[PDB]
Amino acid sequence: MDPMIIRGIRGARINNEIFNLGLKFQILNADVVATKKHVLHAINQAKTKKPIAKSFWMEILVRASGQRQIHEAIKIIGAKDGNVCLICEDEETFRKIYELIGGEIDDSVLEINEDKERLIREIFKIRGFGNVVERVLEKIALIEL
RNA sequence: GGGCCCGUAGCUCAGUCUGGCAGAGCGCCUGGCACCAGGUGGUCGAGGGUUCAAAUCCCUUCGGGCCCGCCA
Repeated sequence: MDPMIIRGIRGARINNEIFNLGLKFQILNADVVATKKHVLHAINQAKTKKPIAKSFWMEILVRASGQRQIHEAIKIIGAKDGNVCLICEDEETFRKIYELIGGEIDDSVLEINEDKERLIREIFKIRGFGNVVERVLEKIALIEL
């Protein structure tokens, strides 16, 4: 319907309130997202693949974690008081939550550096050589296995 | 993370509950006139345990498939 809007924001203090407002959005840990392609592929899996979660936006989070467990996904790639990736379909929705966490918007916060690569490879159990994001998508694609 | 089913002849699978000679159909070989008769079939996924006796029960494990919970 609406085009997905994805923008990372640097230095955000997360308030658990935002999850009790019934707003169509998803917020991730920017420091563990391979790139904008990571989130896009997760949304693709959420849109198409067989549901694991009772919500589409929750389905994004679990697909981003590369595994079925819902609570593990919240820990693996859930937003943690800092660099985050806000995901919306309504501009007003994005504006609302940003007012509740703050932080200068910086899409580079979703770009990957060597320290982020070590973190992602350790987190996503990426044991081996090969382009990090390529095998991040590969791990997400086979959640249905 | 939790729960369930399959694995047995070359193939499809019964048999497992309730331990008691390893079975059917299918094909395969032979002979006879597609059909008839004779013949042919086993690392029971693996290991270990229990037992006089295990495909069968217990533990463990490999391979294939299915379901579920977690919903900041």
